[PDB]
Amino acid sequence: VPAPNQQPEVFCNQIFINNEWHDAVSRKTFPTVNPSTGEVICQVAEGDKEDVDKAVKAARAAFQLGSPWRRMDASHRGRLLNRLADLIERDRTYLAALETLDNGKPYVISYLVDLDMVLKCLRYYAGWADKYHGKTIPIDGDFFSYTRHEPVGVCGQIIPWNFPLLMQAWKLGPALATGNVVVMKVAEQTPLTALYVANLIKEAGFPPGVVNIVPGFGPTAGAAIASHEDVDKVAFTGSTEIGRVIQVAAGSSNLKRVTLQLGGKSPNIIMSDADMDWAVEQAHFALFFNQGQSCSAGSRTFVQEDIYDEFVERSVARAKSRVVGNPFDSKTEQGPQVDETQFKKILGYINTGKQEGAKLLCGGGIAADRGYFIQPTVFGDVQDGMTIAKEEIFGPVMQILKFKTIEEVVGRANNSTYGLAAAVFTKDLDKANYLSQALQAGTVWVNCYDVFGAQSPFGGYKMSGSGRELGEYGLQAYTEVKTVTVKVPQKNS
Amino acid sequence: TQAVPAPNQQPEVFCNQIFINNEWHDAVSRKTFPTVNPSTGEVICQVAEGDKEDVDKAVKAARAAFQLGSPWRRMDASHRGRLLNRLADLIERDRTYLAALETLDNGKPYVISYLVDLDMVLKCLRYYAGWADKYHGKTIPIDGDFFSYTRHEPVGVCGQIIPWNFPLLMQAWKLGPALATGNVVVMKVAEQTPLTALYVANLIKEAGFPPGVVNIVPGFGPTAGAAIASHEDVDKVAFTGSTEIGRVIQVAAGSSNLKRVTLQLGGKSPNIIMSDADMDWAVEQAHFALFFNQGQSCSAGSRTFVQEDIYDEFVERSVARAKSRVVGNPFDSKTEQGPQVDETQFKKILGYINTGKQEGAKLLCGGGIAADRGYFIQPTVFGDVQDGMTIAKEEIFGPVMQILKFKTIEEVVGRANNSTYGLAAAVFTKDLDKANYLSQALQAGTVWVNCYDVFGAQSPFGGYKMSGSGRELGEYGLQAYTEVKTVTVKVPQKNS
Amino acid sequence: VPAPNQQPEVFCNQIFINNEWHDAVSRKTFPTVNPSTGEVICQVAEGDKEDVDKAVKAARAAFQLGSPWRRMDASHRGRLLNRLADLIERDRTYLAALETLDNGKPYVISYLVDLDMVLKCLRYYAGWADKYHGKTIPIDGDFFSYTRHEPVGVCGQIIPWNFPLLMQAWKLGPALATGNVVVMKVAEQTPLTALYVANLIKEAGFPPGVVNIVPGFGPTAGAAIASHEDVDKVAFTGSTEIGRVIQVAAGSSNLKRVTLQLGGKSPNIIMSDADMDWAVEQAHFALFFNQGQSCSAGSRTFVQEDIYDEFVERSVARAKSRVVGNPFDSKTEQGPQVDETQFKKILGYINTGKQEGAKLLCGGGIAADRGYFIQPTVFGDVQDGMTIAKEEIFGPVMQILKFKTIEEVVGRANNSTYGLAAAVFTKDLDKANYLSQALQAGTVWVNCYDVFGAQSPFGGYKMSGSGRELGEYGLQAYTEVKTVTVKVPQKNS
Amino acid sequence: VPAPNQQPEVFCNQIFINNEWHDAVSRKTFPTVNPSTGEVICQVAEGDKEDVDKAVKAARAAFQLGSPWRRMDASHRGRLLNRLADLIERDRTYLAALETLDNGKPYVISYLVDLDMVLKCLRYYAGWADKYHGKTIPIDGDFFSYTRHEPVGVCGQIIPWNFPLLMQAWKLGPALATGNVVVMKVAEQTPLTALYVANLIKEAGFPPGVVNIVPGFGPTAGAAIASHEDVDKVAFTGSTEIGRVIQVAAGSSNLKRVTLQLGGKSPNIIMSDADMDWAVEQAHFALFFNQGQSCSAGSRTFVQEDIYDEFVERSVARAKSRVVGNPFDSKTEQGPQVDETQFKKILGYINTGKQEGAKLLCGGGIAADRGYFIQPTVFGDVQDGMTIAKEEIFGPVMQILKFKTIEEVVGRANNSTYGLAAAVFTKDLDKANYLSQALQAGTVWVNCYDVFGAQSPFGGYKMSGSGRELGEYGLQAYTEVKTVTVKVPQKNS
Ligand SMILES: Nc1ncnc2c1ncn2[C@@H]1O[C@H](COP(=O)(O)OP(=O)(O)O)[C@@H](O)[C@H]1O
Ligand code: NA
Ligand code: NA
Repeated sequence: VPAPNQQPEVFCNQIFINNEWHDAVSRKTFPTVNPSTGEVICQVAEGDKEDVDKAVKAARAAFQLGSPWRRMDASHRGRLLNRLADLIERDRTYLAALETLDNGKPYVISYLVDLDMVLKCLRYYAGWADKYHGKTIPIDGDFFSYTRHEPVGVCGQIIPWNFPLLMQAWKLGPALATGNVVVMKVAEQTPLTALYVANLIKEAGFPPGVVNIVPGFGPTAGAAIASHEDVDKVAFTGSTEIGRVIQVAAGSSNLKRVTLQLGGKSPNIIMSDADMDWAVEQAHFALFFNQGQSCSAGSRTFVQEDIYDEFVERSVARAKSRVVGNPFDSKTEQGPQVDETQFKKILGYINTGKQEGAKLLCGGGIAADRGYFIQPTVFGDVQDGMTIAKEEIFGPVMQILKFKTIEEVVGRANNSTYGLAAAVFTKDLDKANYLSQALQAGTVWVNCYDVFGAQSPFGGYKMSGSGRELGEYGLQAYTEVKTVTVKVPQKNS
Repeated sequence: TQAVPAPNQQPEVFCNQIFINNEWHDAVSRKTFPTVNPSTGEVICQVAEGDKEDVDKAVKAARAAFQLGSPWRRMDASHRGRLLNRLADLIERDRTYLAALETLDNGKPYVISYLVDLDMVLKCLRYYAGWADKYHGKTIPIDGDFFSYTRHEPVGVCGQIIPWNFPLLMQAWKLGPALATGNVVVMKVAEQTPLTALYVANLIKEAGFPPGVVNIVPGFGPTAGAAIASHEDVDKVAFTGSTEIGRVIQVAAGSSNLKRVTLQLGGKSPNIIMSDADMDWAVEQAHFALFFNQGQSCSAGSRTFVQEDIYDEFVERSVARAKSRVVGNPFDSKTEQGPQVDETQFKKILGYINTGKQEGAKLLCGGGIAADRGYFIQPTVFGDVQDGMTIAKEEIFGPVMQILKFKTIEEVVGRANNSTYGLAAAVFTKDLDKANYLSQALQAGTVWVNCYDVFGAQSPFGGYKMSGSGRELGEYGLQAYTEVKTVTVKVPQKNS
Repeated sequence: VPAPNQQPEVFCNQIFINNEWHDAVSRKTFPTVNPSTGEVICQVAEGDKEDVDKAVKAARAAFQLGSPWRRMDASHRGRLLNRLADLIERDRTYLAALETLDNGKPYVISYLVDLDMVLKCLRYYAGWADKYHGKTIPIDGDFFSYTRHEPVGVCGQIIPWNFPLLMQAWKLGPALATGNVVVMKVAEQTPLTALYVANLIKEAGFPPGVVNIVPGFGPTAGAAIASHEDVDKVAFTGSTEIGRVIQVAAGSSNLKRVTLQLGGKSPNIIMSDADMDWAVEQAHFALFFNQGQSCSAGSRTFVQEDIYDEFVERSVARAKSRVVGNPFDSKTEQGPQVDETQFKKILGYINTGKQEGAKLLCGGGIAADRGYFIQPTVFGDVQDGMTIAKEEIFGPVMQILKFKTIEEVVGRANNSTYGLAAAVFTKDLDKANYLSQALQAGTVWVNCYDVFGAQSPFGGYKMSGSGRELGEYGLQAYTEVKTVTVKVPQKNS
Repeated sequence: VPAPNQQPEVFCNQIFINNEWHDAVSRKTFPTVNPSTGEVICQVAEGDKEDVDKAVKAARAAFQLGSPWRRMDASHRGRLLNRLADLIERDRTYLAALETLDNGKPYVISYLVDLDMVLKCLRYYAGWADKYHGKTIPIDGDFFSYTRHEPVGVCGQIIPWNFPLLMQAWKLGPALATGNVVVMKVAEQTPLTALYVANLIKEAGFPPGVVNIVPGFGPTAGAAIASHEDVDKVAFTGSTEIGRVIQVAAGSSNLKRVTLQLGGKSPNIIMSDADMDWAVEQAHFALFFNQGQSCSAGSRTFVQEDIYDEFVERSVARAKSRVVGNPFDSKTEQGPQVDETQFKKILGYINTGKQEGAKLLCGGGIAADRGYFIQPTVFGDVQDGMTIAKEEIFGPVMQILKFKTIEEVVGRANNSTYGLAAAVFTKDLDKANYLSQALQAGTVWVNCYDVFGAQSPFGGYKMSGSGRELGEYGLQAYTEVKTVTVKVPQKNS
């Protein structure tokens, strides 16, 4: 990795509409903070309802029949996405540093993981631009019938702060591949990197109005998008509680299409026949990755009783050795949490676990004086009824539960209103096949964890969300299917 | 051959209760409600009035039949196909009976119930039976030493709420894809037309579907229907009906367990007649487009746009056709139009007709009540209709035709698209470029060219805008009943 | 299993054209023999070139634009296929008995396997009739581009004798689903059941000429179809030897489309961690099923050296216990071979096994005084270079080979010009994944064998064939893709 | 359009194997000529069987399990195809001139059409590299069944001289996207541009052996490919004559998989209600494009009797004004024919046309003293039974036929053993729909001609070929489908 600029300059901090930069109508700004220091990085235009209104009008205009964007060859949408990826890669080092500054994650990870996954996401979806065929259909009678795969239209996209660049990419990729237009609301904690990418969107040559980004707060800017009478579809990633607000707001306004990707309490199951070294390291990664701030974190580590003690001992050892510090320091494995709000929410869950009888094995406290750093925390002898075993913590807090039989762990892992991910570690062919089929989760990993690819869909069962992102499936929510049924003189096979 | 067997005009009712675990239950409250014959306005029988407690019992049954290792989960996908095919066979066995009961309860002409509704039900179930073992998931060439793939699982417990305009067909549109994909059902049928759907439940048991796979709770909307939309253990609701209630369905889902929602709502579909259309065909098709099923179709061509050069001719012919349209007893062979489904719709349509006269639309024929018994309305045609008129914007859902004049093709595109509805549209023209341009330009879920109301199980149906979300029929109608699971496995060495 | 009629009466023994029965033009007939007794069942019309020509004309006229078959709704093709299935299920015991009479396979197997698979194949493909969509395609420019999935046309279908009814179903299913017409040439060894199905095809209501069946010999009737100038497509199942003749004939005639399913020498691989009891019975079934007359037979049983001796001893014991006898007797597991030619060929390979030093562990001789019964035969210590280890025997003769490492057995299994099927028995996930990927075989079975379904495609790698049958894939060779590209006033997404 | 180098240098004229240049084993060379002058451009290594043998070994080795190419991420195969197109675009101006130098087509066309389509083809297929999913299949019983989409392996690719670079890209795109390796035989008339791309294939970073190119003659190098025992699949494009030879060699050797794209005699149908101006210009393009050297050329122009005289009148005027000259002169619409052999053959056909009673309306002779230039030639009053209305001329010779009715024109247009393309020009929706359905041709254009897109498949009905290239369909022939069926403890939906 190239040595980072530990204080990268900010070039974009305004509202992005029609390929131009605007202050908020109200002229208001809000500060974004460095989670490693607690210091203000800069101010950013505080978009609200009136700003969203302007973004939607611009998106609506670019989606007009006969416009440059509507008329553009599908294959050229691909060229543009590929160009956007090239421009992102050109500026990879700057963006990786900016991502760490605003979010707190280690710079090595921003560079090698986040930025790499963004490039791969955009390059993958570039390929889909001219391949998502409709159908010609053998209907009865003297008719020829077919479907057009058309864009859904103006798409509001509301994204979180845990993976700012990658969440932006996950949203823009499929939306732009299918010819939609976007009004994006980035997280108030991490607006900067997505604003810079907006400039690259312009540089890549996307028509004005095709992508519009409105930085600002949720109940203001986000709520305005979700309630807007001229937004055709909304895609939301965030908390389960705001997912309700979004869905309610859609039904209360114009019945716009909705998809959601929410939180989880994903079970990581370690059978007695698992490779212990690999299972311990993967279980550590499964929980602690990205400061524990992953919707798919394996926050319920089920370990079979015969290997429980050894697993726990090893897990505690690895958690005590996890390096917490300056995310720009290459030795650092764990940066700070994203903000003070999350910081406190995690301290409350830690205290909760102690009160309700969970066994604190290591960590459990504040790791430093400045910023929002928390010690890697491991709870043992966790029971299903416990709050730390039911609710998403979104911090470096690991729960280890013991089980006995394979049919028991099935019932206990499935006993949840969440269903985002799950994992099984075993060497047995039959146990893996039985578990992968039995687990009620959108993604099941066998002998691995947090393996994402732009090709394989991702999304939740139950209250972890609805619909899928990534892969071919990710195009479905961005398609309005039109049936054209034509009277013909004589139908033949 | 399209000949119809003489109907029993007073078909016996065998089923009038809540169907749960392949058995008939009274409402927990023991309360019942009357279903009425709209031809006379008189009660046919009492039906058990399912409420939230009855829905709870239905959902627990569905959940149990959906347990891993259950007969329905373990059943071969191909066998699900055979059960759907068996159910179709049974419905065909009782076709003459089912058609008559559909007419008794709903009001539509018997010849249509037999030749159209029952036919379409058969074709829909037989279509989706074939999908049972063909809706493949994928193996996916993901990066690295991994083998990744998707399982296409069922969503789970599916709440299904349907209207009264096509009681049997709406039931089939729901059960076909849901059962094909291995789901279980709690269905809430319209209070106006519960009977035929309940008799089909009897055939479901006879065909050998495991107990709890399909549960039907007859009853009212805000009671039974809302209990389903808000239930904490229903995974998915699919609703057909008014846009207004669709909102309620979506809010209830977000307010409860964030269940998956698909909707098929109302419309105000533009039927567009270019000056180069075949006049005779366009006239008869537009008449059918509006007046089909007593005007009680969500996709009715309730804005007939006619190019100015053929406006006068088209209107004269449409009025003549509407005047000759026979209204009467649906079991009578002469009848093209039966009564509206109930008194509420009856007065509601009459209300819209009055507004049409009020706003200056020319009443060209009909406009009133057609008989002093039942809910019959005269076939009504309004001419010189303008975009801002109430009858031009709101769904009437009755035999009331709006005819509007236009000049250019650019004009008619903007006017037809100027609607919060977008369920269907049509274009009548002989020109290749005009048909292609209009079919692409119209913001509607289904666009018909030189025809109208051409539905097929193979072709997807659903709305743009506020006419719904998602699609039914075809391969697409399986997407909402599928839960996709990605399985990603570490392998020793990935090779192409 | 309902009781059989061990002397079914024959209703059809002529040439089937335009739904009517015809004698051969030459009026010649040929005997078909009951392989259990060696007695002549009846005479069958001997179709040749002139008869094939009349069939091709019948088919060609049924395929003309505006004909009942071309105009028929796709869904109705599904109705007709389901009706034929119902008619076959009605006459199930009759056809299962006639299959056993003419072929030799046990009645219990004819009834429970062959006929059940026939019904499931036809009902599966009935579902496909109206679901094999073409595409609408986002081409560059102001154009609308789509594809029509039309039928390929007059299909010549040449089938073998090992699974007379099933092989017929495998051909008719996909061809009729997609609206093609058929000239079918059935094996001279087993013509009766297929000719009876023709009667049911008529009864079901298929239009005249949609299916035409010409019994007769290969070099006469078969070659006539293969070289025919008005046959658009040929599909052949049989020996690799004759596969070449088909492919040469097609190229020398009208360049008709060709798909082939040919022989095999399929490896069945038993790892030391396999379930012994299961692997032994399954290896036995893998080789011995259908009197060893299966293209996918596990004719190379590779066994890991740690379990070799135990596996061999158990296999020998199971082979010695395999009941040979009257196929109508409920206890018979193995009937006679199909005819004298096959009978002599199998004895020849057995002699070859002894001559080359393979260890004859049991069987090896003639098992009855009349008919074509051969003792269940097992060779041990088989080497890759032996003839019985290289060539397809198509009889109750088993080859057991010893191996040491997983990479050794991969190279050894793949060292063949055959590649139709393979199997792996193991409890280990990683081994199972590595082997299924490494093996160059059309179907790889894991902890099972000979598991077919109409849903999953089947066909060979290398010289075991080209193309696939069954599943959605089986529709590909029976479709002719037409692109329609239309100029439009203005292309919009 | 960038000013061309009228005499571009040749850097590559040898055999390409393992990313290295070789002389032929025989050390022999052959001349390639500039068809505009008749002068030799340079000598090219004359590959034969012995050289084909080295290429196959290199390809086979490159395709071995565990090789860099077999292990490479599917998405990365996409990066390589994109990189290859990037390099081709860098060298676009040079390649366009060299294409013109060796082929004779106008430089303006090479640059704007040929090179543009090459870039679009390669980039389209780069998108397919990680998206051509196999299936998970709901088979009966306690089993999990799925398909892997594997490469077919060593693919022999034999191409002609009419679109040298585009034919190469049509073959390489789908082959490399799906993980295959290639032994390509370019036409002796136009080897140079494909040889240069090979240089760029090395530079792009494709592993050695993945693409090997062998220049040389047909009956030597090409036959060696079709007859080779370690070539799994062959794709051929060229004459119907040689297509037969390829198929026979395939069936005679190792039963390699075969797909063909052969000649045509495509009907272009002008209804009386067609836009006269558009139809006249399109019909001119349909025939005369690329010096008449297109397999899909509209060489049967059917004009309705009511507009015949005017259409002919306007077509003669256009033909008479079509600029023949130096392909590097921007005003040139038609360069020379590819070589003296085609030159004489076309002149021969012209002689036949006059002899058989066709009415010569203009052209009919040589257009220059130097090179192989032919006057744009129009025959009127052409009848279906004339040699020039039946046989593929492959030159600037136009056939105009008169018809009365729709039914008549369907019969006459379909009365051909060719079926590659067709077109209908009409303003009427029903006529267009009836005709596009009734026409037995691989591609049907409506109110256009020769509209190709990498997204829409291309291939012939009848003896114009088998299988399809371009689009999703173009991946089918480059995929070997493997079914993996696994026994599971308990199958659930
Ligand atoms: N007998 C043959 N076997 C294999 N390939 C051949 C044979 N003859 C020609 N070819 C090759 O096939 C390609 C197409 O050639 P061909 O069909 O002869 O068209 P043309 O005759 O117009 O050159 C060329 O690359 C040529 O070298
Ligand atoms: Na920040
Ligand atoms: Na026989």
